[PDB]
Amino acid sequence: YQPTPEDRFTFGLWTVGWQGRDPFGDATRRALDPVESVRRLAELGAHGVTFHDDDLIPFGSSDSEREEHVKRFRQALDDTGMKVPMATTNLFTHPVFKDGGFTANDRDVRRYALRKTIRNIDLAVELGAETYVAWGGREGAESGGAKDVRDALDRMKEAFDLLGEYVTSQGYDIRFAIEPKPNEPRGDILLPTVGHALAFIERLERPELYGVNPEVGHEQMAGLNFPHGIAQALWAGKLFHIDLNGQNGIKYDQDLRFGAGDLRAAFWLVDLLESAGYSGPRHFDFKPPRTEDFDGVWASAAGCMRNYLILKERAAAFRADPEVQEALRASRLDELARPTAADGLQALLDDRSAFEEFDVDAAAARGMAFERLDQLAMDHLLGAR
Amino acid sequence: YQPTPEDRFTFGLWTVGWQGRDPFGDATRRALDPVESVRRLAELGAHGVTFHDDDLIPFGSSDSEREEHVKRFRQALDDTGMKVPMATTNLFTHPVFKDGGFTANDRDVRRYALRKTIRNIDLAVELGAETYVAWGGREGAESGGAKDVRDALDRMKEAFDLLGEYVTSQGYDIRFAIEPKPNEPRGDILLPTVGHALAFIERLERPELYGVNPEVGHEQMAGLNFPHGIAQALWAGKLFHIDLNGQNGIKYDQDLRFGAGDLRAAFWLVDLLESAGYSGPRHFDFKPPRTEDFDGVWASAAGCMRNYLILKERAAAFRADPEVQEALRASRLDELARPTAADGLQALLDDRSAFEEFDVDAAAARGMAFERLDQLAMDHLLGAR
Amino acid sequence: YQPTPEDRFTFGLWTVGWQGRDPFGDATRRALDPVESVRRLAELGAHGVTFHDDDLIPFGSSDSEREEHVKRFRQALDDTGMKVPMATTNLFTHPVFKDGGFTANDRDVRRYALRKTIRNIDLAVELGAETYVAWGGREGAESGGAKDVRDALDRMKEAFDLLGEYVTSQGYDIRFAIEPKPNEPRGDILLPTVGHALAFIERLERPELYGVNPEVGHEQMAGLNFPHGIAQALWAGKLFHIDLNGQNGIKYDQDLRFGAGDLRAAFWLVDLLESAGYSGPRHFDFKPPRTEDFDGVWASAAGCMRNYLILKERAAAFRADPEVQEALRASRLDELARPTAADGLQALLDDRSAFEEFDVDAAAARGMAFERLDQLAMDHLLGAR
Amino acid sequence: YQPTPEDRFTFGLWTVGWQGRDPFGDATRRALDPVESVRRLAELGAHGVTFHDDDLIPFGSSDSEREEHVKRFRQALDDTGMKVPMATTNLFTHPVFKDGGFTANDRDVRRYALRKTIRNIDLAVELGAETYVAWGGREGAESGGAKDVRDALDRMKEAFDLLGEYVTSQGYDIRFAIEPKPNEPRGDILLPTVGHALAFIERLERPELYGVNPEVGHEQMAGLNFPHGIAQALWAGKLFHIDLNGQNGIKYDQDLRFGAGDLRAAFWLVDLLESAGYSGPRHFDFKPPRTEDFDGVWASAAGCMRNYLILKERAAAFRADPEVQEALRASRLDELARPTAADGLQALLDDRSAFEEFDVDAAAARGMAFERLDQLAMDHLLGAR
Ligand SMILES: [Mg+2]
Ligand SMILES: [Mg+2]
Ligand SMILES: [Mg+2]
Ligand SMILES: [Mg+2]
Ligand SMILES: [Mg+2]
Ligand SMILES: [Mg+2]
Ligand SMILES: [Mg+2]
Ligand SMILES: [Mg+2]
Repeated sequence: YQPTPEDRFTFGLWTVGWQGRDPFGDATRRALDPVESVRRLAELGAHGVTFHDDDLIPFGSSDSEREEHVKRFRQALDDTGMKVPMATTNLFTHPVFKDGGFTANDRDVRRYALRKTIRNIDLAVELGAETYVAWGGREGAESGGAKDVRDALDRMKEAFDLLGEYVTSQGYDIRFAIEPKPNEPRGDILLPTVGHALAFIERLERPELYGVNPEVGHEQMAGLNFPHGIAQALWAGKLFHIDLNGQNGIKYDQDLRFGAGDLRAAFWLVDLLESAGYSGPRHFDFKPPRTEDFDGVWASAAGCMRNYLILKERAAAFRADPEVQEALRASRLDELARPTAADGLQALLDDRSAFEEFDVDAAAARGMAFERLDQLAMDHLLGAR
Repeated sequence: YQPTPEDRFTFGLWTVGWQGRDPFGDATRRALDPVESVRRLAELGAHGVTFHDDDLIPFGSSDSEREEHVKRFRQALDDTGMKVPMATTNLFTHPVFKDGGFTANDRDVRRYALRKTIRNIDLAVELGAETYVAWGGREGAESGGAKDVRDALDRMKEAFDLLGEYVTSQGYDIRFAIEPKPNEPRGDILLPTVGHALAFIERLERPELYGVNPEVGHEQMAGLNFPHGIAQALWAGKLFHIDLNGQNGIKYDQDLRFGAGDLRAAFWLVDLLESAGYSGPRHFDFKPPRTEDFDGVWASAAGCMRNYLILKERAAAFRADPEVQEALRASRLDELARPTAADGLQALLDDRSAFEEFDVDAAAARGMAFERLDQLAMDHLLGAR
Repeated sequence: YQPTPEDRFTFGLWTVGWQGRDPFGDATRRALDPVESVRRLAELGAHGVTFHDDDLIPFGSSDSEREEHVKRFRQALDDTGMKVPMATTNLFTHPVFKDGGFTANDRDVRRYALRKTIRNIDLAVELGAETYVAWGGREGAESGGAKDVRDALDRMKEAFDLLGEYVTSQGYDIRFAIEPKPNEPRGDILLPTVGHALAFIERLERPELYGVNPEVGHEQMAGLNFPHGIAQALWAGKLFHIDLNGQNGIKYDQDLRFGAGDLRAAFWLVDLLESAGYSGPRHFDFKPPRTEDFDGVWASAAGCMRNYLILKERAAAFRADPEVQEALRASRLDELARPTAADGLQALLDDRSAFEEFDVDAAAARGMAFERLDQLAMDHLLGAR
Repeated sequence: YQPTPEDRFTFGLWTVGWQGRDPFGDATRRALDPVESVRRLAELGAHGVTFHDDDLIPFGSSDSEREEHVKRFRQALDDTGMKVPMATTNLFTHPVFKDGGFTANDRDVRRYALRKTIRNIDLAVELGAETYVAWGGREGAESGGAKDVRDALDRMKEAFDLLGEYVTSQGYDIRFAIEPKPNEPRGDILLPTVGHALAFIERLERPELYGVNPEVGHEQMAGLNFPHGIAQALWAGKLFHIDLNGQNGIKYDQDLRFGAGDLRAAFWLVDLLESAGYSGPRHFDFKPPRTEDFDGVWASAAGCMRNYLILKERAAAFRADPEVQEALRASRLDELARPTAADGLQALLDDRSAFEEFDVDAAAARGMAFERLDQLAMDHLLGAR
């Protein structure tokens, strides 16, 4: 189960680089040089890396210092063959963003948030990124009167419309992906799920430039079914990127390595991504637990990739099993893919077999055979077939 | 705090009519005649009632029996002045719907679900309803292989498109509202939140005919902020109807009377509905607990209305308080309503006060004053002002 | 992975016998004769069955009817070799129990609850049960003023003390197990977790007669770690019985077949039960989904047993792997089992290596190696070793 | 609603002193001198303050530096009349505690945790504290194999037994209180609820020295009813201390000011504490949101006290209302306080009115009148009576 760069596995600098500070504890690991992270991830078989502006260039850097941080980074990419497919903006760490970036109540903060973002879009294009992610982690409230949500959505639309006007006028080939999260670090965060983000995009001036970047753990922080939400994003044609990790239920954002947390949900996610032909990066947004030293960091990163490849094998074996194919027919998944009324409305109204002469008790008695199908799926996952 | 029919309070027949059967227990109350419910609700000050087809006309009724059930019901409305502003379809109780109505795997069940719905749309128009609600309580799954969600969303779109073609061709003045719920009675339900429903509507052939009917308790079953979701529905212009009740956190659907459960969330909800000028029905989808006899049923229904009117008074007093108006300015809610960059993109890029000469430390030091504002809101809610 | 009666797998009559009624739907399956359930479970390889009084003898039965229901049941046990290791009382379905049994506000209901329980204890002993389970599903409240919880705990202690006096005076060899659940069907249920039940038992007059009967899904309805709670019950010497099923997070009680829901939690549960030498019944309290016909009922029951046996194999292979044994030493699980200060308090206070000369930075730098250990556990679960 | 020191309101140094660092953001406020916090809290009407060792004496301090930090602190207490009723140990911030203090896998860390605790017990007694709190925030795991929970509970019992031997041998008048929390910062924390802590205490060598210190938000992080858990702690005689704050459901630990979050739960909590005659400190463990400057810190602290005093007034008015007293009788709260069978077991078995001649249908028809009682409680809370 060895990864190659053809598997398109990517990692954020901030993931293996997390020093282990949490709300109740200081750092347990020293800071990593981005150049060292690129080299070590390349040896594990990764395809590329991602960054926030402030991961790569320390906040407050002069233009000369900025030049040389980028230069060192580019040499490591050239020296390893690593790519940069996605970048994003840090609009959450600095105290100026304590009430938000794009939807801060103070207007001068909102303008500064836009200028900080635009500067990093230029850098992202220079490094070859095709997707630009926005996670509005500070957009929200802890109390009800602090934020008029209709005015805040006006300001959020204004910001994303201006970013779309900028990339159009510059002739850039980059698209935007909005990353939803329901809460943490704000009491409630605006656009809290995949659904809310998809609905918001349809109100932007150029909806074709915007999609979603869902995260496993974030939808599970609201108790939702992550493969179901991904399926709705694919159905809408909006799955531009994806963040993979693990989460144990409704609690703080754990960011466990992928495959930990809800294992069966990870199986059904890989089944869906591979069956639908998703061709974007398989990005890991995770934190090696602060119990670990650096050997444990690289073991945890390797585990992300290994677990994806094991689940891919088991999902492919499940769908290729003739006995599974007949079970799917037994449960009428073939009929679910057929139109309800391709004959049209008038024919449906005139069809007495659809109502007047429909035998409801005979139809109700038909078992769905879902439990036998699910145990076949369980046997394949566990390698008991 | 006495309600009048001008307050537009409405109740479902199935609410005060719930006999008290739950998953572990038999009924504790006898069945109510719909005519008796109309009379008793009118004396409490309600504006109108709502129904599923199967609440009004017992399943399997002949056409003659159907005539006389409707006739009796219409006489009670004439005898009381009660209105019928909303109706909906029961596509969840009968065993034939055990895998769904519009997205059942069996195609013949899907056609029957459509015909059962269309028959009740005709009746709803006859009785004067302006909104037709769809709650797809059986659309979903308990296991991952049972339901291909992309095919299911194709079938859900096909059904709603056909219903829109029917109402257009008949010349009906009625609109549709989709009611989301995250789970129960299925393990996961399709379109689980307000956001997912709003995004789905934008893919229908005639999006102007469809809005949402959110329920307090349903969004709280996913831990979400209900006033925030309502604000996004209002921002999109899609709040066609609303279901009011109470819920104590993430657990089974409690359907407590409105004002029970999360009291502060109810306060901020009433503040939002009244400030935005929502003019639709204030509908209660609740269940009097099965501990109660019939005197307790009517006390619980009266409590729904009383709590709305108390919160309306306290929310209006909060917004009219000069000291609250100055606190809102102190927290810069006025600046949140102002455009970020009405000067346009080029001016923003050329504005050195937005980046090169922006003092981030001076801006970060400004307190938001949110806690004083929230304690003023708490004092108003409790009548300590 | 074929079960034999030596595996001690047991099932409640109410599990495979569930007709499929849920809060929003009527039954989808006909009622099963208890005699037929005993025969079919014996052919699947079960060890025995369990019952509530009202599963076996319909409520309101005459003494003659009661005789003949028991006689038929005993003949099926003799004809199959099936055992009855546990029984319990139905104090939740009948409307008289709408505010509780042992803690109902009405005193005459509490006395009736005790007499109904005592009558079934006699029958349980006659049939050879060694454990008597109490699930107080109606003991609780939906609102704060309805139930003074200190008075309710007085009444709960009084009831269990009287049941202990009865079994002592009769000379019965049976023990009691309290089954906790946090909510549903009451808004909150008294003694909501394993911990609350264990603490309550220590206040009874004869604590040695009482233990717990925890259920997988019930502790997960509060977001808790089920193997952790079982470990505390074993540590206290109070795990008298256990209920196995599956649950997908914090929501209504799903009662999925064992192994569904949180698969990794099921793995760590089987590891713990087998390592600690638990020798009681492996009881399944589950509901075949109402989508299924009777063939699906027996497939779901068979799946319960199969999944336990697969996880048992993988857990045993994990603990027997020499590379896992060295990883456990690398993470210092051996040191966790060693006393902190067998040298005593005075020696600890005099030990300068424990404080004055302890190198905290050298100790803090030691990685725990937990992630490599957990990936070895994941590889064993999936059969990638 | 002005507090006086007779109201026994207390605050931790770490509460108003929180600088605003969260997992995604740097500090927004400068550090407070403990002397300044004592002075400002005294002017607001507080009774006293609490501390962790590391709040008062920076980690790594020399014995001379330690002397002078304590001396300055004692002068501020003398200069204000403020008391110190509780103290506790920081066993969670330093990296050495990344796998726990008392249950760390490394034995040398466990010994150091005990010595760090004992040193602060001496200081607490010197300052007059009557309660010593233990919050084992790092005791737990993120993965299943990292922690054998039975060995960990052995080590936890060993630590608390040694602390009890120390205070006994020194002749100290101080008692211990264990503070439970279900998760955060570990994936699962040992002793996760009030119930688990109460059960654990009964296994210690000297159970009379140990009680619980429950926190509002912590029990709500598991979806539990906080007044119910407090009632069980009072029933067991173990409520030695209490932590008051607010929490909005199941998510990260918010530590909102008291009265925010679940307002009705706060009302029923104050009703219970005042009715049972709880005479310990009313301690606030809260964090002023990082949106606030120092004026907002003191406004948030003042709000904690104000909300307690408003709820106390409304709860007292509720219990003193003659119409509420008759509603309580209507719902048979008087009968719940009466013994079920003071006549004893034999009389109960011989009482035909308890079973053979009990009219179950007449009893089942009696309404409980809980909804009218709860609306009277709602009217009193809102000041609509
Ligand atoms: Mg995350
Ligand atoms: Mg992410
Ligand atoms: Mg509901
Ligand atoms: Mg509803
Ligand atoms: Mg259950
Ligand atoms: Mg059970
Ligand atoms: Mg807390
Ligand atoms: Mg605390």
